[PDB]
Amino acid sequence: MSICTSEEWQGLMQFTLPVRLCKEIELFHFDIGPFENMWPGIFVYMVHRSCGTSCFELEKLCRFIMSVKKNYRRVPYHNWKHAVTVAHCMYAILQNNHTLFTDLERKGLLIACLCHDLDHRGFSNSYLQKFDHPLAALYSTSTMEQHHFSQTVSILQLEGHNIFSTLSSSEYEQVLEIIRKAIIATDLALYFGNRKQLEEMYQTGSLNLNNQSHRDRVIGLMMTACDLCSVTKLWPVTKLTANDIYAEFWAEGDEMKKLGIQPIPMMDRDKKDEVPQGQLGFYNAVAIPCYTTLTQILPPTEPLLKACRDNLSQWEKVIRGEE
Ligand SMILES: COc1cc2ncnc(N3CCOCC3)c2cc1OCCNc1nc2ccccc2s1
Ligand SMILES: [Mg+2]
Ligand SMILES: [Zn+2]
Repeated sequence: MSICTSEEWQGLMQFTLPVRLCKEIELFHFDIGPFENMWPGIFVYMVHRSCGTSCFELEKLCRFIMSVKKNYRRVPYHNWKHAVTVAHCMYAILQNNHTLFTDLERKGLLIACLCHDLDHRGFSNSYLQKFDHPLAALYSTSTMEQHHFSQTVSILQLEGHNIFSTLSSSEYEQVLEIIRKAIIATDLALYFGNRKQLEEMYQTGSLNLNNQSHRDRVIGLMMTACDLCSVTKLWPVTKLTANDIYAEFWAEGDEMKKLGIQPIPMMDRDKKDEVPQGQLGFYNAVAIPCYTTLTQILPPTEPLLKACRDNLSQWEKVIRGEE
């Protein structure tokens, strides 16, 4: 477990957020990218606004973040930057649907978004299973996603890092099930079944938000909506984030080609030309259905569907030779 330092903690505790951002952060389309030095500060602020100021002991909270950052590897996409990106969309979702959720779910989900891809190796579940990796042996399904929760807990157990010190064991075991379910749900393999049922719930008007099974499903989707939110940004930010993604995908494809095995077209850098078409398929199969059903259940999240459709037209244009 990579532990943080004190001068990192002393610099972050004396962090104001510039007043121009105070308005900007609240918006769904907000792009954190240009404020790398402000991300630990931006997450502290987001936790502060959603769960209240005096919620976590700020010594611990600040300590928890910089070790979360240290336990993200340097890889093209699934990194510290990504985690904070995913955390902001959740902040925006939670802010615009506040009383729909509870202290422990808001505190739990924001942390879980920040922790949701901890120590990602730039490898998908297919790979790790296809080559009998240690992690795939210990976790048969949702392979990385279970390791992420395993890692999330390992950080909480560290010296003065347990930000849930002031929770009763009841609350503490409640909050770890919110986090675990949320982190497992980011496994896209599960989303498809999750979204299918939530649409059938929604269409035959029987979703009840204080029905406990529906909460975990609705929260399950929210994590997918947060994980995929590069598609909900402005067009240039999306084109740039798609590169970061494919650079991780093709990295994974190179390793296959060293082992003498054809990678899937998504992970072949020698199929760059199909990128325009491949995004279109993901947008129609995954993204649009994700944010349509979310907007249906939480109407204040409509700007996610809005911007998703904007970036669908852009990929539609790129295939139609008008980039
Ligand atoms: C915005 O994009 C993505 C975002 C993602 N965010 C999270 N998880 C993902 N995956 C889902 C897949 O298993 C690993 C995890 C994501 C996949 C994405 O790419 C869209 C798919 N691209 C394709 N490019 C090509 C190129 C040639 C032929 C076919 C295709 S399909
Ligand atoms: Mg993941
Ligand atoms: Zn993720």
